[PDB]
This record gives sequence, C-alpha cells and structure tokens, in this order.
Amino acid sequence: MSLRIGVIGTGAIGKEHINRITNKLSGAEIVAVTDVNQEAAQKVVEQYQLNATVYPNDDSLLADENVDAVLVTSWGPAHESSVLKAIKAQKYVFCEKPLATTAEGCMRIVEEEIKVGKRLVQVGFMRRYDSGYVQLKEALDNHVIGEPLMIHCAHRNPTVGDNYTTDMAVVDTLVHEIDVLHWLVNDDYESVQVIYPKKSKNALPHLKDPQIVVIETKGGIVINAEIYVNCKYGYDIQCEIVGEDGIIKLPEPSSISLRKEGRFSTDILMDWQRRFVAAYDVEIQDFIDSIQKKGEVSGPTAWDGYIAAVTTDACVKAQESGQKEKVELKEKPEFYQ
Amino acid sequence: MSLRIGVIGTGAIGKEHINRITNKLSGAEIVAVTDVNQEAAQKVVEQYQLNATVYPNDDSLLADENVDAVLVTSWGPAHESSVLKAIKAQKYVFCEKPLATTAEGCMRIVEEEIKVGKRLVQVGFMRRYDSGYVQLKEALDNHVIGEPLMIHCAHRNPTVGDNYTTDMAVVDTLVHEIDVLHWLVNDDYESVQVIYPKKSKNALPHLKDPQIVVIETKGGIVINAEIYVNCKYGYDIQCEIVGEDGIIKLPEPSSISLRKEGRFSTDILMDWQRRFVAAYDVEIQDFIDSIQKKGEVSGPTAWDGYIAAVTTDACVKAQESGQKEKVELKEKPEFYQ
Amino acid sequence: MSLRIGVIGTGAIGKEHINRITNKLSGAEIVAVTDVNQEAAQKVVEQYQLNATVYPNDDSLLADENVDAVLVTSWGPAHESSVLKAIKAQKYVFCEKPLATTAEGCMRIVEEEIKVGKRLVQVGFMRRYDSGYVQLKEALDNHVIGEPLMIHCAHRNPTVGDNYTTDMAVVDTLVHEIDVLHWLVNDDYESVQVIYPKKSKNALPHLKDPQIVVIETKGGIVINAEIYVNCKYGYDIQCEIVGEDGIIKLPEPSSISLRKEGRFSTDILMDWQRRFVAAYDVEIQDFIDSIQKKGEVSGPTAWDGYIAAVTTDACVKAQESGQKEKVELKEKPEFYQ
Amino acid sequence: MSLRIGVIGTGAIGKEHINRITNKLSGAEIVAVTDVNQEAAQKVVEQYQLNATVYPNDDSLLADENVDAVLVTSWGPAHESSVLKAIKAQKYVFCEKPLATTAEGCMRIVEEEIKVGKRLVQVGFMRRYDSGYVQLKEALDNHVIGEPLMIHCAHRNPTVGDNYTTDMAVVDTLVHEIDVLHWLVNDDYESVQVIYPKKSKNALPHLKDPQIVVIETKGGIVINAEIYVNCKYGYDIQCEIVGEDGIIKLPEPSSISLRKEGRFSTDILMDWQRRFVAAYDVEIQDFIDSIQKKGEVSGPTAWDGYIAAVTTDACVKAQESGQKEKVELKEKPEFYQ
Ligand SMILES: [Cl-]
Ligand SMILES: [Cl-]
Ligand SMILES: [Cl-]
Ligand SMILES: [Cl-]
Ligand SMILES: [Cl-]
Ligand SMILES: [Cl-]
Ligand SMILES: [Cl-]
Ligand SMILES: [Cl-]
Ligand SMILES: [Cl-]
Ligand SMILES: [Cl-]
Ligand SMILES: [Cl-]
Ligand SMILES: [Cl-]
Ligand SMILES: [Cl-]
Ligand SMILES: [Cl-]
Ligand SMILES: [Cl-]
Ligand SMILES: [Cl-]
Ligand SMILES: [Mg+2]
Ligand SMILES: [Mg+2]
Ligand SMILES: [Mg+2]
Ligand SMILES: [Mg+2]
Repeated sequence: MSLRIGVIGTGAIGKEHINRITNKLSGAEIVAVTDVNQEAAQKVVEQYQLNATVYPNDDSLLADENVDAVLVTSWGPAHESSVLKAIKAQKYVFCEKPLATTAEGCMRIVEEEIKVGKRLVQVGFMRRYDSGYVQLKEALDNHVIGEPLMIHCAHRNPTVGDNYTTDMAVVDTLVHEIDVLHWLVNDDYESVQVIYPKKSKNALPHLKDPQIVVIETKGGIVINAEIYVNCKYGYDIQCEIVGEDGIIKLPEPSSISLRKEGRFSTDILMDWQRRFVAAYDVEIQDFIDSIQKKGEVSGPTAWDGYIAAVTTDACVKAQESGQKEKVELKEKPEFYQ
Repeated sequence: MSLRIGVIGTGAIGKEHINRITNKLSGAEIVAVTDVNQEAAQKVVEQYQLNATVYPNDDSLLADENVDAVLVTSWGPAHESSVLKAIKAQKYVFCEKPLATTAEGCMRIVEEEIKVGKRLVQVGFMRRYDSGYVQLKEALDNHVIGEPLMIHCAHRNPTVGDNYTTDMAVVDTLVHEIDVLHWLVNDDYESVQVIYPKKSKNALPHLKDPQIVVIETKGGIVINAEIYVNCKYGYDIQCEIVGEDGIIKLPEPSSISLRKEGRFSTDILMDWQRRFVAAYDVEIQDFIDSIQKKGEVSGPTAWDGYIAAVTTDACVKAQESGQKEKVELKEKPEFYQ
Repeated sequence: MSLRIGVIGTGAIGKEHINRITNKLSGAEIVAVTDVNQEAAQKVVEQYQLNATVYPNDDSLLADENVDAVLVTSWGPAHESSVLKAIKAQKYVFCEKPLATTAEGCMRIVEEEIKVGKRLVQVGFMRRYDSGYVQLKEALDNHVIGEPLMIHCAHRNPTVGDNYTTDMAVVDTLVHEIDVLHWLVNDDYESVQVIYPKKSKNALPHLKDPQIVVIETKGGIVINAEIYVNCKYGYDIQCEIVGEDGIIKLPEPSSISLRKEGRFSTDILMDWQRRFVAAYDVEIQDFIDSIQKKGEVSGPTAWDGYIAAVTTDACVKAQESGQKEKVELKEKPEFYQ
Repeated sequence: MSLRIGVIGTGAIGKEHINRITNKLSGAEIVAVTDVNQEAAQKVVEQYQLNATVYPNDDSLLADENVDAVLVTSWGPAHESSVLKAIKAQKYVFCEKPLATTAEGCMRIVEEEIKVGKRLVQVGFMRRYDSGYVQLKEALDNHVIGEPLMIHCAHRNPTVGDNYTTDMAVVDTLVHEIDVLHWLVNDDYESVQVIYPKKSKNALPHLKDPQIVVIETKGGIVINAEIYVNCKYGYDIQCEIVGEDGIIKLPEPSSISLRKEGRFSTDILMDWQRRFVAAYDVEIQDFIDSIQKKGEVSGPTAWDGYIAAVTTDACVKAQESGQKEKVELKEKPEFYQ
C-alpha cells in the first residue's frame, strides 16, 4: 500500500513536505493533519487537495489506527512532545530539527526509543542526502585520503532579517555542519571555541557576524567553520577535508559557465531553498522506502539529534565565554551503532 | 486519480520506465502491459509487483477503457505502428526514440495527430530535461550572449560492442544532439557534412570512429559535432555555444574534487546510464503532470521526431558520400509552433 | 661577451624587442639600428639610451663586422630582402612573421640557408615558447593521450579596427595556430576548407567574421579552428587536443578568482599584448642563448616560415572558393629535421 | 652602467641568485664574492665564469669602491652582521630571510638604516612578487570585496627531511605567509594561537605536523593558517581572503588539463623550487631597477624583517604554550610608511 502519513504542524515546512509527498515522491499519502490553528490545517487540506482528516491535536491524530507514520513539523520547542507521543503510539516519525531543545529532552526520546527495539525516529538533517556529501562520505569510507586530519568549511548566506540573533548562527545555521561532519568522519566532538573577526558592515548592530567556530574531535580532527550570514554575494556551502595523503572538497552546485565582458564565470545561488531541494526529496523518499522495505527508518537518528543538541549548546556557551568549552556526550548506545 | 498507464514493450527500456513510475515518481500507475513475448510481460508484472493486466497485443491494450496513456518502448522499428494506434484510440503516448524509422512514417503520425486538435505524442528526447541544458536554454532565451553563431559539441563514450556500426554514430548516438540543438537555438537544420579523422586504435576494423559532423542551420549557425564512441577515458557530453557577445557552456556533472599524488581532479562518469538518470525522471514526471494539469503533453513533439528522422537520414547519407547533403524539411505546422 | 645585435626596422615591434633586450633579458646588446625613416631610428636610439650606430640601410648595417646577429622587424613585405642579405653576410637572424610573403620567397631563403650548413634563421612564432603550449608538447611527446586524432581551437579577439579585412583572419591571426599545431603533433598539413557562420553584429559590413577553418593533416588529424575577431568579451586562445585515450587542453591564463554578486569568476584578458609577453621574452632569450651556447639558432625555422606561407595562402584561396583546397608542400629537407 | 653586485655567502641560495643575475636578468653583474670557505667561493667564480674578485671576508668586499650593492646569502644567523656592515658602508643590500634572528637584531638594523635617510635594505620575501599575490593586492587596493574580514590559507609540502623540527613550521615555512598577509591587508598582527590536529602518519615521531595557526590583526582580521609539511600529494600554496562583499582566492599554478582514465585533472607541483621561480626573478630585477631608477630599494623592508622576526617568535612561543600569545610590535616609523 501507500504509507499513510499524518502531519503535525502545517506551517511553511509542513506544507513543503506535504507538497513533495503528494506531488513529487512515490509510495506515501497524507491521510491526516493537525495544527494548533485548526483553520490553517483545514486551508492546507483544501489547498493541496488532500484526502485527509483534520484532527484537533496530535493525541487524536496518533490514535488513528490508519496512520502509519508522522511528520513533526510544528514550532521547534513543540517537537519533543509529539515525538514522545508518536514513539509511545508506535508510529514511525520524521522530525524536523530540533529533535528537542535540550540534551535532556533528546535523552528522554532516546530512552523511550531504545525500549521499542527498532528505529522509529528519523531527524531531518538533509545534508547527509545531498549528492556532494554522499560523494565525500564514499571517498572517506574507501580510505581515498587516509585518515582525516582537518576540516575547513563555510556556511555563507547573503543577508538575514532583523530578528536573526548571534546564537542563531549556531542553533539554526551551523547545526547542519554540526550534524554532517561527525557523520562524515565517524568521530565524536570534544571541544568548541568561538572567535569573532571584525564585524561586517552588512550585519545589524546587535549581531556578531561573521564568526569562526573551531571544533576538535576526540580523535584529534580539527574543524574550522566559518559562519557568515551577511556575505552579500550568495548562499554558499563550502567544505574541504584534509587527510594524511590527499584532500577532498564539496563541489559547486552545477551551473553553465559564461564568458562575457572580460569574465569567465559560473552561478552562485542566492536562495538557500534552491541549494538543497534534491536532498529534501531524497531524505523523505528514504524515510518512506526504509519503512516499507525494512520496517524501520535509516537516516539521522535520535542519537544524532542528541549530539546536535549538546554541541549547539556548547557552541552558544563558547560564543559567550570566549573560552574553549567541552562537549560532554554520553556513550553512544549499541542501539544507535 | 493516478494517471493509468499501459506499457507496450517490456524490455530493458520499458522496465526502467516501469520502475521509475512505480517506485520514484508521483501521480501514475502501471495498469496494463504487453510484449511480443507474453511470458516476458508476465515476468515483468511479477518482478515489479504490478497490479496490471497482461494483454496479448497493443490493440487489446489500447481497447482498455481504463488505460489513459501509453509508453511505447518496443523494438524501434515497431514504434510507429503503436503510436498510430494510440492516436486513433485517443490515448496520450510517450514514445521512446525513434518516433518512426523514416521521415514518411513520422509524417503519417504528424497527419493523424493534427486531426486530434491537441498534443497526444511526446517523444523521449530526455536531454531537454537535463538541468544543464535547461540552464543553456534559459540563457539563450534571455539573450545573455546575443545571437548564437556557432556550436561546438562532443558526444564521447568509452567503448562500444562488436555490433556497433558506423551509421549508429548518428542514428543512436548523435540523434540526441540532433534533437537538443535546434531546440536550444530555435532554428532549422539546412545541411550536413561528415569528416573522418584518423581511425582510433580503440575502434574495431569495421567502424569509422571518431567522426566529425558539421551541421549548418537556416539562420547560419554552424555546429561542429565530434562523435567518439571509443574514447576510453569516460562517457562525456560537452557543449559550447558561441554567441555574438559571449559564450555559454554545459557543466561537468557534479563531482567532489581530489588533490592526491600530484593531481587535482574531478570524476568523469564511465556509465551513460549515470549521466542522465535525473533527466529521464523529470521527462516522465512532466508527461504525467502535463496530462493531468493541461490535458495534453508538453515535451518534444511528433514534429521533433520528424526533424530527428530527416536529419539522421541526411547524416547517414553524408557518411557515405563525403559531400555536403541537404536536410529537406517540410514547413512546421502551426499545430507544433 | 654580449651578443651584439642590430635591428632592421624600428617601428612598434622593433622597439618592443629593443626594450626587452635592453631592459629585461640577459646576454645581448643593441649596437646598431636602421629604419627607412632615419629620423625615427635616431629617436629610438635616444629614447632607449642605446650605445648604437644608426645606419642608413641594412646593407651598411650588415657590413658592420661587430654585428653578430640581427632582428628583422621592418614592414612585412620587406622582411625577405633583409633575411637574404643577412644569410649572405653570415649573421644570425631573428625574423618577425612573415619570413616572406610567398612560398617562393620562403624557398629562396631556404635554399640559401641550406648552403650555410648551420641554422641562422629563427622565425618569430612565439606561441611555441608559451608555457601552456610547452606543456601540451611535453604531454604529446610522452604519449600521454596516445595518437592525436582531432584538434579543436579558437582564436578570439574583442574587436578589430576598420582596416581589418577577411584575409587577415588567416594571414595575421590564424597564422599563429597554423605554425603551432603542426609542431605540436609532428604532422604536415594536406587540405583546408573555410565555412562561414552567420555574420556577427560586431563585425563591420566588409568583414566575414566569425569563420571556421577545417584543416586536415597527412596523418589524418582533423583541426577545427574558430576565428572570431569581434567576440566582444575578451582576447582568448583555446586549444583542445583529442587523442585516442585522453584529451589535453591549454589552460586559462592565471587569474585570482572572485565570488561576488552571485557569480564565481576569473579574469579574461582584453589585451593580446598581455597574453604572450612571457613567450616573447623567452623566444628572444632562446635566440641569444642558443647562439652563444650552440653557435646556431634553435627555434621555429625557415622551413616553418615556408609552411606558414603555403598554408596561409591555401586558406585565403579557400576563403574565396568555398571548396576544399590542397596545401602543397615540398618535402622537408634533412637540414630542417 | 651595470649595477655592480657583491655576494656574501656562496652556498645554494647565493649560487641561484648569481645564476639569475648572470644568465637571466638585466642591468647587473657579479663583480665580487666572499664565503667563509674561500675555496667554495673560488669554485663558484669558476663554475659561473664570473669576472669577479674573491674576498676573504665581507669587510674587505664592502671596502671595494666598485661594489654598489650586495646580496646577503650566508648562513641565516650570520645575516645581521653583514647587513649592518653594508649599511655603514652605504651599499644597497638584498638580504635573504631572516634579516636577523631576533627582534632586537632587526631593531639594530632599523636604527642604522633610518640614519641613512633612504632605503638601502630589501628583504627576500619573494611572495610579494608572485603574480597571484600581486593580483590579490590589486583587488584589495581597489576595494573589490570591501573590508577584509578573514583569511584562510595553507602551506603544504609533500615531505620533509629527518632534521625538520616543529619550530621550523613557523620559522622556515609559515614565515612566508607571515610576511605576505599583513602586506596584503595593510594591518598589524596582534595575537597568535597554535592548535595541533591529530599527527599525520607521514610525519616522523619528533615532529608535530600538521598545525593550525590562528592569527588576529589589530583591525580584527582573523587568519587561519594550515601548515602541513608531509601532505604527500604535492607542494601547494592556497589563500582565500573573505571580505564584506565578496571573496578572492589565489590561483592554481598554470597547468594543462587532462581527461584520462575516468578523471579530469590538472597538475600539482611537487617541487617548491618550481612554484616561485618567476617571483625570485622579479624580486631581484626589482632590486636592480629600483636602485638604478630611484636610488633606493622598493621591496619588503627592514621593518618587514622586524615584523617577521617578532611574529615568528610569538608563534614558536604559542607552539609551546598552547595559549594565545601577544605579538608586541613597536610603532612603525614614518621612514617605513
Ligand atoms: Cl524549550
Ligand atoms: Cl538563486
Ligand atoms: Cl532514531
Ligand atoms: Cl552516564
Ligand atoms: Cl523500418
Ligand atoms: Cl561511473
Ligand atoms: Cl506531438
Ligand atoms: Cl510540402
Ligand atoms: Cl609581396
Ligand atoms: Cl587586460
Ligand atoms: Cl632556419
Ligand atoms: Cl619538388
Ligand atoms: Cl642567533
Ligand atoms: Cl614538479
Ligand atoms: Cl628597508
Ligand atoms: Cl617603544
Ligand atoms: Mg544567478
Ligand atoms: Mg570514477
Ligand atoms: Mg579584467
Ligand atoms: Mg606532475
């Protein structure tokens, strides 16, 4: 059959996932939705022409015997509650970041999932499904460059809104690097340090931008991550991994080249939504296919959600202290190995 | 509803389209199949776990009131017959190349389609859906380089089988360039000339490889197309369009870069099936979506099939004559404008 | 000692060579000059602060026992006369293109040089000394790509003056490709054909621009050379050699890259004089060093001058006829092997 | 006349400069040499066929009224003595790094030079004369990217000898970055911190390799410099400057590209001596031309030597302490502005 999916939270993110499941992907259907604003959920069912029940809350949606799996796409601080309820209802769950707002909240989810005996929770770190990152992972797993030693990366954005604050550089922005890098190199984070260059003219007075975040792993890999969210020129993700015997680097997004007016050039995307559309499609298709074929999910795990929560909190601490701060992680359970 | 598709011809190509419709794309289902070898069609229904009727021939399949659209993926010389039957049965049809084996056969299809009053026929020239070609088309349509003047392109393949013959360099290989280029520049072909370099050591004695094909358009654009099907190093498509004021060029397929052992490098694909998988997915999704949203197809047309048939025949003539040969095209009907 | 050089022709080209010998290179000095306009030669001696005698003509300059070698940098049609006189006077001679205006004139020079028993004549085809071309030659000589099969090249210039005529596309412009390519692949030219695309809006009404020149070698290498002298965007030399097993390509001139305003770009030079300055320096330094160390010159030869004269004439014939034209070359003497 | 140069120290470095002055450059001659090993100096005069006097020491060489300028190319710790003697003898001096082994020694030279009233001392930081760095400087001076904010750079070498020690990563290797970067951005260094990744398998047990050096300028520019001297793959210099509105990056050294065996690649040099040969030539030619045309030198100054000495010492301190260390610089004299 089609995997029958319910959606908890019908804002921009939920709508985009509803659109991809309904109009782009294979093997699933939206059969149920809920939102805090019931009127909004009804509008969504109408706009996307869904054959779906509108439920007043997640408890009633999760009680629907004909819902197999849910997307948790509500307000971030509301995610944890729905994830816990879904685990208890024994539904598969795809949770947009964050899994929970604290390490403790992630640990509550971890404890309950481990009881189930199979993986129900996939966290929405879509970078792992981007073709460039998949290529990097394959090269590393094949020992192409020997042991990784250093990672140099950048997350650049053209401009941010007036409400974007210093902490969000790590909470909303660097969190993607935080998830993908430890996955690439199969190592755990140990410490973080934040350094502030000269503030850019393109940043509002309350915002510290750019920033450099230096992260060391337990194995001794050193990551230097630049975050510059008012770079003006484009939305740009760059990542180079220096190994003992060679160096691998993430590609530019594909663009025709142009020779014109004394310049040889390619395009730089301006819109972050154009950068990872394929990865979002693949991540959800993987959720669907893994469930149908394996009876459990296969992507970033609740434990990856925990690592992101602990590490982001340490980075925010380091933003304030100017000192090297410890990333204190519990031992990874065999369940998540 | 799901668009209900029947498949005529369940060989490798038909199977791959069945796989994408069943497991990758949105909005369609395989409800019927037929193959000359009925046992093969039954095996296909079983292998892909289809809920589909096996019909003994295309006439019976096309008589099924619950088939909305068909794929024609049979032996090439058999395509024309099924396309004509499908038009008469008023079904939408996606036809793999060729539309027909002769200009005359394509004209028979054109005459019958024009009677219908809407487009039923989409021909499987998937290059138009490749992101690089879409980018080229957008640049041209926006006048980025002024008038196109010259096109330099190459279609390279690592090695061919013992049964690949000189004519197939244009019939099976260059036909893709033949379709995409006139579309890019909105011009008609007027003449073709073939020049043979030194034969490669990598080619079998009966095969002329490489070849250069020089094509001139009515507007005066000159295309120099290299075909080298035993290039050894990779499967490689290259295309540069020189305009009055600048030059645009198709990108390399996306690859991580590597610094190792004194070389800075990216990957070249070895497998043509890895080069255009995304384009095949997009072309079929467009077939489905166009039908459901517009009630007619929107891709390469029966007329494009005709242009390909006329032009390939002229190229094969030029391969034999060593002279400049005319491409004689009827006026394009308003139906296809 | 310093090699004592006399200069015959003190126009722009002669002045630039005088400047490089006097202010940039090692091991030579300008001791004598002559120009048709004696006042101009005197001004040159003063402007460059030379310790040099001004002679009324080349005969008197060549009679100076203390002149070891001469540069022939006069009006093109005047070159042949001075080269012949210098050979008879037993001086080494560096001759700017052309060696002579006709195949017959080049053959007169060849006959007289062969009598000398050592190479006196170096022709000013500086591309052979450009680092990119040297790299191409090394790769070819090391069999990196197997046998060369095809060459795709372009010679592009931003705009030309009102006096630039169709024939000059081959006589003044393509002549550089004509010299360098047969050297790269160690093959002789056999035929040429000219094809005219759509005329560019950037070309004046009397000029055919762009042009494509197709040249076949005796060994069966096919060269497609684009000439576009009003391309607007830059001065740009491109060259790709397709071999049996791989492909080599001339590099872009070195430029920093820029990410800015949605584009990732490098520089394209606008000024042809910036493209080959290093090659001009190296070619003259080689003239000097070869003479001092070997007692004979080592660069492009009088025979290379002959090949250029024959081939340019065939191309101009082909420009007019629209037909394939023969390049008729005498057998290369052992003297020039 | 030719600038008459004496050479103090005829080892490998002195010999290479003698070779370039004698056989490659314009306007100077080697008229005098001295070495601690007089037999070595005599051999050098013979090997290079110099018309030069061999002096027993630098005092006697500097007393030669017919010596205009000297190269100081002796053992590093011996440089300071000869530079001071040359300033007192009122000769122009080109000094290979280091200017002196301590900040105090550099300050002694600075004090004596300032008395002269014109610049006599040029320090051999050749990177400033490399075409890529010149291009970076021009872009910065033209405000192409707005204010520089961050610099990401790497100095990589394939392997080092058994005698290469941890301190040399900054003293001999990073010193080049240390000189060029403050010049590029016209800012002073304020602090340095060293971080050690996982040790490479390619490094001997006594050596800490790779290393990351984080340098902050007074203006707030943050530099992250990777040093990896056993990277195996090549000798490789990389440098990216992130500005407010865009990013500029040093180019790869020019190389033909190759498509072969499934890879599209360019060359990475293995030999550091091939990386900067042009810069060494240009730096010495500039020394010669500046003296002859301006009567004083124009390259990196004694003050730049001082900055390098102070900064290298701070980096070595940071290598040992693991803490952020201050770079304590005296105010730059107007003499050196
Ligand atoms: Cl919270
Ligand atoms: Cl965009
Ligand atoms: Cl999980
Ligand atoms: Cl614990
Ligand atoms: Cl047929
Ligand atoms: Cl492949
Ligand atoms: Cl059609
Ligand atoms: Cl007609
Ligand atoms: Cl003449
Ligand atoms: Cl320029
Ligand atoms: Cl010669
Ligand atoms: Cl003969
Ligand atoms: Cl010392
Ligand atoms: Cl090398
Ligand atoms: Cl100084
Ligand atoms: Cl002080
Ligand atoms: Mg853009
Ligand atoms: Mg590969
Ligand atoms: Mg420019
Ligand atoms: Mg190499």
